[PDB]
Amino acid sequence: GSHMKKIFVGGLSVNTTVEDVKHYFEQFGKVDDAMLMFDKTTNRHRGFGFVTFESEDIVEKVCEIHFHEINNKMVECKKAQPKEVMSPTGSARGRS
RNA sequence: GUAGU
Repeated sequence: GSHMKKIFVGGLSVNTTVEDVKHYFEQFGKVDDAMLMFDKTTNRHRGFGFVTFESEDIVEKVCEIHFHEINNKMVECKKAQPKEVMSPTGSARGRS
């Protein structure tokens, strides 16, 4: 459909872990899992990742806040787009 | 080191 039962999280500090994110988002409702975009060329993440949920009612609750705060830095939370947007027509953070 | 593994 139009969205996954998962959020995008962008602007993450280099100090912030996948477990920091997974334990943080649990304040709104139950978290299924989390992942950050790791690069083996440096062993750091690409400054963004994803968080999967128990319910899309939490995905909405979290996305309505839009700007969150982790390790004394701010992060942007958005609905995870359905991977078709990884095409060169949408990979520049685009929408249909 | 803000649009995927």
